[PDB]
Amino acid sequence: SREVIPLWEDKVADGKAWSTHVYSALDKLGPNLLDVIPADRSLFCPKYSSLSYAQRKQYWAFVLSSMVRFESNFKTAMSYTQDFNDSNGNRVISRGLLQISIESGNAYGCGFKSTKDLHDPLQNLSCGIRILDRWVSRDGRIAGKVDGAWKGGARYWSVLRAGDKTSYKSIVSWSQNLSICK
Repeated sequence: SREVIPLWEDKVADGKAWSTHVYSALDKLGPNLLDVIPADRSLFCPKYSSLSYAQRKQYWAFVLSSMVRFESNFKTAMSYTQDFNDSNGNRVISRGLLQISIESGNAYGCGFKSTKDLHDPLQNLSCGIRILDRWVSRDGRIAGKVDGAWKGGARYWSVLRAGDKTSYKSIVSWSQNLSICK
């Protein structure tokens, strides 16, 4: 049985299927994410190095759900226009559960064929996994600004950037107080 259940199982009717998908997608798209022992585990998850593969998948599904909470409050339809342009000269639009944009997402190999695909929560979560798989494994840590540079998931998501704000403080607190982490 699972020891940790993601927050979207409490909030959305389809949350259990989101979890099922995320566990599968972590296997396939997050093999590097699941192999990292992050340098900021003492902050996010003190017992991380003791976690089994299955427990790491439960951990990451939970953390993803906390990011979704603060990026979109679990609203897959969310569409927020940013100030900057993309390669066509149109303003970037952040979409879906993790507020990813199509040009940036596709650079990670997410293969969104249409803007509508980012509003598919499963595709959106898979892309989030690809982004974490890239940066957490490259940088060897979950977040933080180290020697002038944002690292891990904080390269992409504001909610993972340390500051005196509700999103970051909640994500860190909820993570470090998971029974498997503490």
